Parts: sequence; C-alpha cells; structure tokens
Amino acid sequence: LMQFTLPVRLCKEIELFHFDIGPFENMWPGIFVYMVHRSCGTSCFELEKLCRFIMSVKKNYRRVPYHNWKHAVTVAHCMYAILQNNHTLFTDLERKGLLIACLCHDLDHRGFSNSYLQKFDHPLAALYSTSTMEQHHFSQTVSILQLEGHNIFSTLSSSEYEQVLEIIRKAIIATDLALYFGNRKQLEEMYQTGSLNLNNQSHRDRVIGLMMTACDLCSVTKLWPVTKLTANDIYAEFWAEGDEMKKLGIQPIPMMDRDKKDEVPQGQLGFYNAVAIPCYTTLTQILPPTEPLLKACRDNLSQWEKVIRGEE
Ligand SMILES: Cc1ncc(C)n2nc(CCc3nc(N4CCCCC4)nn3C)nc12
Ligand SMILES: [Mg+2]
Ligand SMILES: [Zn+2]
Repeated sequence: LMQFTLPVRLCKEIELFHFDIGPFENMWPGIFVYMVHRSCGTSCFELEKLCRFIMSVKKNYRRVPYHNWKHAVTVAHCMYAILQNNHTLFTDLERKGLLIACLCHDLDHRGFSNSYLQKFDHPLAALYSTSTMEQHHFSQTVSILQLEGHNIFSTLSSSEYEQVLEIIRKAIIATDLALYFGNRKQLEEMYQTGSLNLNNQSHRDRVIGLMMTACDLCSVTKLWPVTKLTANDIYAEFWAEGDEMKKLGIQPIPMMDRDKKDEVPQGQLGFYNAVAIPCYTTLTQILPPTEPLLKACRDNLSQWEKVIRGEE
C-alpha cells in the first residue's frame, strides 16, 4: 500500500517538538497524513475519506492572521510530537481522536475572542453562553464528519464512535484558555499529593486538556524567529478586536490596544510566567519526555527579556 513520505530534512525534523511546517500551504495536508500514518497507522482511516475530510476542514478555516489553517496543522504537529514521545500511555481511540481534535480545534474562527462576541451580541453568544467559539469549533467538526464521504470514523463501533467524539469534544473545549488555569491547578495538586491516576477517566480528561493547551500555545516553543514572527500575527488579531471594541464605544484591555504596542515585550513576559511556563512545567512533570517544550519556552522567555533590555 501507499506510505506518505517527506523529504529527508522534513522526515527528520518533523519528529522534533520545534518543527515549523513551513510556508508551502500545499504540503500541509501531506504533512498531516504523514503524522496520522506514523502515530496511528496506515489503517486508522481510509485515505480517500481522510483526504476529503482534511480538505473540507481547510475550506472552513478563514483567512485571518493567526487562527488559520497553518495554526491548526501546527497544533496537530505538536500533538503528533507528544504522542510519539509517549507511545505507550495513549489508547488507539485517543491516538485517532486527538490529531483530529487538533486539526479541528479552531474551525471557522473569525479572529475575535469569546469576550468580543458576547459584547457585540453575536448569535453564537446566545447559542453558547461559555466557551462560545470552542462549542462552535466542535459543532463545525461534527458538521464536516457528517458530510457524504467524510466519516473517517465509519469503521468504529457505535460506542467507539461515541467515545472518540467525546474525546474530541473535551479536547476542543479545553482549548478555551479561561478553563486552563483551574485545570492546571487541579492537575498540579493531583501530581503533588500523588493522587494523579491515569486509569481514572476524569484524570485522563484533565491531562488531555493540558496537552491541548500545550499544543495550542506551541508557537512559544519554536526557534526564536518563528516565535517572534508568530507573535506579530497574534497581536494583528488582538489589535483588530481592540479597534472593534472601540467601535462599540468600549476601551479595549491593553492586550488589544494597538496604541500600547510598546508594552508587547512586557505582555509576553506576563504571558510566559502566568500561562506558558506553568503549562509546560506541569506537562513535563506528568509526561517527562515533553521536556523539550519547557526548555524551548524558557529559551524564548529569555529572548523576550533580551528584547526589553534592548539587546534584541
Ligand atoms: C504567544 C501567545 N500565544 C497564545 C496567546 C493566547 N497569547 N496571548 C498573548 C498576549 C500576551 C499579552 N500581551 C499583553 N499586553 C499587555 C500590555 C499591552 C501590550 C501587551 N498582555 N498579555 C497577556 N500572547 C500569546
Ligand atoms: Mg481557539
Ligand atoms: Zn488554537
């Protein structure tokens, strides 16, 4: 049968946590199939259905600066790297479901936060009172799965099908960063008082949620020039939201105010110390082979520190 392969530099570097999927859009589908095949098997999905699913996913990501199809594949590659470095901790269904969850987790994003949708009074804010976009991303996922010829899970039993859609739902909900803080506190306490138990399904759910936040934030674990150029995309969204807040007659939070461009370095430090470093610290405690992500994050924190000192 038909193995996907990549050029030698990609074949080798795609295994590393810091891999960048590159600017050739047309190679991102192949890169994802490559990853499904190695981390899950050539048997997990019928190729024709998988290809048709990937392409409908791509079509339902929008041309926004950050929350775009390149982000989805980037977040799926980080998950691939976690899965491959922790071969024996994850079930068959988890292997299948998590790469799919990652590819789908920001489906049909408009470049605006839950909070902007609530203040604008967007219809999605009435359908979904909390984790507004993330309930929408899971909804878009089920929609695409149900198109003719797109059911990549057709081979699964009714109960295996239900379990996988449940892993995907929880994995996508967990990418609401408002839920990450309490999730990481629970996991931190469970790990420290030795109560953490991976046969406990509600513990697995929390560990997978933390993997999700880690994959979602992985731009902070890249080579500095990647980290830095991705940060421009991230702010290009925030600042457009800030402009839209001002159009509603509301002073945006400083993160979203393009007039406070100068405070970005310090905003990055707060974010590394309050979100990223703690994320990868707890992740590394729970799955030791994920340490390169903590080590990369820490290197990028010291690059942002150099920027503030005017050495960068
Ligand atoms: C790298 C990355 N990945 C994912 C996400 C969700 N984020 N979010 C940020 C924003 C970090 C931030 N900047 C600022 N300001 C406060 C003063 C004014 C100017 C700057 N505040 N904070 C928290 N960076 C990321
Ligand atoms: Mg999201
Ligand atoms: Zn995301």
